[PDB]
Amino acid sequence: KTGRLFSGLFGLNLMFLGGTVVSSVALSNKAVPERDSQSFLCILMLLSSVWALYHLLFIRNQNGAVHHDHHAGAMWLKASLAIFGVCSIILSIFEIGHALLLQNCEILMDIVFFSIEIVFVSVQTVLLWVSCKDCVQMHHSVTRYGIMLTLATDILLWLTAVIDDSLEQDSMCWGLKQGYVTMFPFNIEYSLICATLLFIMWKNVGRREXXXXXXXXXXXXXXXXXXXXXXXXXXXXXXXXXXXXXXXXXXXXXXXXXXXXXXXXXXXRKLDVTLLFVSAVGQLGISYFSIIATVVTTPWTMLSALNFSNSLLLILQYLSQTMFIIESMRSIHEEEKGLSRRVVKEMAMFLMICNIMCWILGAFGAHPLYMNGLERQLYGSGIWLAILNIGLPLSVFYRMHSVGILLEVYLHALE
Amino acid sequence: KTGRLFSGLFGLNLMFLGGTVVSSVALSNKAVPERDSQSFLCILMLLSSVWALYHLLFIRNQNGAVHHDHHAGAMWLKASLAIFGVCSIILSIFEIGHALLLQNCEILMDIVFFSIEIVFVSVQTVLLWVSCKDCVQMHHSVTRYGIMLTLATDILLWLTAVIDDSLEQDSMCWGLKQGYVTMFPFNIEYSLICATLLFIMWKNVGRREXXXXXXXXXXXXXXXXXXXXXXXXXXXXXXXXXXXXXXXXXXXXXXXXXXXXXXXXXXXRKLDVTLLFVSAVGQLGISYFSIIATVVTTPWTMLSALNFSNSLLLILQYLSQTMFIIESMRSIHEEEKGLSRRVVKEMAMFLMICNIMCWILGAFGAHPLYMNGLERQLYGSGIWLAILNIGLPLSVFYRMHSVGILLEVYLHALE
Repeated sequence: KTGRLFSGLFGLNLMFLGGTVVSSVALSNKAVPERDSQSFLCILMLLSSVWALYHLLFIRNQNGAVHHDHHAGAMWLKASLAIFGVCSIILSIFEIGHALLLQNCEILMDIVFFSIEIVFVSVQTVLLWVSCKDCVQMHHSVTRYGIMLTLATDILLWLTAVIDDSLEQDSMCWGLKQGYVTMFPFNIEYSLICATLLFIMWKNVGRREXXXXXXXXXXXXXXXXXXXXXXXXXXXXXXXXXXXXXXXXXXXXXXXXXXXXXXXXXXXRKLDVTLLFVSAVGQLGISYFSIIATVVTTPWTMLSALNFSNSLLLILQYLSQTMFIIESMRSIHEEEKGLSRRVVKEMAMFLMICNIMCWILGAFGAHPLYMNGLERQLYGSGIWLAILNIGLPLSVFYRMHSVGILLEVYLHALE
Repeated sequence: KTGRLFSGLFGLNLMFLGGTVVSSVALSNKAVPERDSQSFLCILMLLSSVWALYHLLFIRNQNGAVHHDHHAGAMWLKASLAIFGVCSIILSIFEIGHALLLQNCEILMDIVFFSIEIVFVSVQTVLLWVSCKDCVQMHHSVTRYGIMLTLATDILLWLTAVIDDSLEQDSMCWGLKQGYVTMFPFNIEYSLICATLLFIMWKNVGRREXXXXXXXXXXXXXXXXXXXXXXXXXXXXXXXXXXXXXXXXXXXXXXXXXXXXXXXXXXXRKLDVTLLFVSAVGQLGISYFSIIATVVTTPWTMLSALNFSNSLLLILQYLSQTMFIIESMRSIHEEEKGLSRRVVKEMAMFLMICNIMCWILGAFGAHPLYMNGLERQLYGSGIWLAILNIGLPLSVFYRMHSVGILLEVYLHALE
C-alpha cells in the first residue's frame, strides 16, 4: 500500500505537468510553439514502450505472475482494444502519406512524431492483450511505477487529440484529405480502453492469490474503409435519412427497457457501476446542448423538430437502459445466499442486437454533427468541436461496456 | 438502495440540464439572454428552500431521526460553513447597494435575484448546522429526493460563479466597486462546503443504527472588512512583500514534513482521502500554469524568478504534507488490532499553526493574481480568470480539511 501511494503521487503529478504543457500551447498559440507539446509527448512515449518490453520479456516469463481466472476483464474489452487499435494505425498511415505528398512546409518533425505513435500503439496493444489478467508478485516497485508512466501517457494523448484546431476549407490532395478526416476519431477511443485496462491491473498488482483472434483485425480494415465509402459518396434528404436510422432503431428500445424494469418489481464488479455513470456526458451533455440549439433558432423548420425529437429520444433510452442494468445486476448478486425470467431473457436478447446496430452506426458511420451546422452557427465551431470529442467517444464506449453486462444477465437467465 | 438509485438518476439528470443552460449563455452570449440562467436558478432555489423548512419543522422533530454520535462530520466543517456563509451575505449586501445607487439601467431583475440568494443561503446554513449528523428513518423517498434537489442547486451556483465576465475598467461608485470585488470569492467556497456536507448526509440516510457559537459569525465581519482594508490601502515592492509572506511561511513547512515522513519509516473516513486528491488542482494546476508563464517571458526580471520560486515551492509543500497525512492515518487505523511519538507530536503542532497562517492569508488576504499581470499578458484574461475560480477555492478548502486531520493525529499522539 505504501508503494502504491509512492507510485500514485508520481502518477498524479506527471499528468498535471504533462497536461499543463499541451494546454498552454492551445491557450496562447504565440509564445510557446506547437513542437513542444509533441516533443514532450514523444519522449514520454519512448520510455513507456521500453518498460513494456521489459515487463514482457524479463518479468512476466519468470515465475511469480499469478493468473486471474475469474473475471479480470473480459473478451470484449480485449476485442474492442484490438479493433480500435488497428484503425488508429491506418489513420496515422493515411496521415503520414499526406505529410509526404504535400506542399513545401515543415519537414520531419511531424513525420518523426507520427511514426513513434505507430510504435507506441503497437507495443501497447500487444502488452494489454497479454498482461490483461496478471497479478504481479515479484517486482512491485518498478511495475507500479511502470504502469502509471503508461497511464499518464495515454491521458495526455487523450488531451492532445481533443484540443485540435481543424481549420477547414491539388487533384490528389483534396480527395485524400477532405472526405477522410471527417470521421469518428479512433485514437481517442483507443486511449480510453487502455485507460480502463491499466487501472484494473494497477489495482490488482500485489493481490494475494489463435484462429479465433485473427478474424478481428482482418475484417476491421474493411470496416474502416467502409467509413470512407460513406463520406466519399456525397443532402437535406440524405441527412434526413441519416437521422431516420438512429430514430427507427432506438424507438422500440425505449419501449423495451421500460417494461423490463417493471418485471424486476413484479418478481419481488465495483468498478463497473461508475463506468456507466461517467458515460452520462456522451448521452446527456451532447444532447441538451442541441435541444437548446434548436429551440432558440428563429425559423422552426420541419427538420428542426426532427433534430429536437432525436436528442430528446436519446435521453429516454439512457434512463431506461441504465436502471434495467443495475436492477438486473442486483438481482444476480443477491442470489448467492418462473415465467418472469422469460421476460428478462427475451428483453436482454433484443437489447444486444440494437446496441450493436447502434455501435456500428456510431463508430463506423457518418460524423453527423459536422453535417448538422445548426449549433455550429449558434456555438462557435472552434469550441463546439471540442464538445464532440469528449462525448462521442464516451458514448461509443458506453455501448461496448453495456453489451457485456447484457450478455452476463442473458447467460445467467438461461442457466 | 433502489430508492437511492431512483433518486440518484434524478439528481444526475438535473444538474446536467441545469449546467447546460448556464453554459450556453456563456458560449453564445447573443441568442440566449442573461436572464434565463438566473431565472432558472432562482426558481430552482425557491423549491429547495421550502423543502428545508419541511425537513426542519415537520420531519426532524418527529421521532425517528437517529443521531450519529461518532464522527458525522466534525466542528471545523460546521464552523467553516458558518464563517464563509455570512461573508457571502455581506458580499451580496454590498452588491445590492451598488445596484440601487446606479446609473439608469435594468431594474429589479438582479435585485429580485440577489435577494433570493440571501434567503437561500440563510435557510441552508441553518439546516446544515442542525441536520449535519442525522440519519433519517421515517420518510426515505422524499428526503433522498429533497437532498439531491439541494445538491444540484449548489453545483449550478458553483458553475454560475465561475463563468463570470468581469469586464473591468462617480465619487461613490468607484470606491464602492473597484477596490471591493477584487477579493477571494466566498459564495464559491460556501458552495463546496454545502456540497461535501449534503453528500455525507445523502449517503447516511437509511443507515441501520450556545455561547461557543456566537463568536464565529461576529468576528468574521471584522475579518471580512479587514479584506477591504488591504485593497483600499493601495506596488512593485509591496507585491514583492506580498510574495515574501507566502514564501517565508511555507519555507520551514517543506523542511518540516520531510523529516516527519521519515520518522514513520523509522518506527516500523473513506471519503476523506479522495477530498485530499481533488484538491490537487488548487496547488498543482494553478502553479504549473505560472511556471511556464515565467519561463517563456523574454526579459527574465529579478522578480520573475521570485514568481518562479514561489510556484515551485508550492508543489513541494503539497507532496510533503500529503504523504505525512496518509502515513499517519494508516498508523492510527492499524492500532486497533517511544520518543518517535514525540517527533510526530512536535511536527503536527507546527503544521497546524502555519496552515492557519496560510489560510487567513489565503482567504482574507489580497487576490494576488490580478496583481500579477504576467500570465494575464500571456494567457487571455477572460479565460485565465476562470482557472483562478477553480483552483483558489479548492486550495483554501484543502487547508481547512487538512487541519482537522492534523488535530486528530495530535490528539491521538498525546493520548
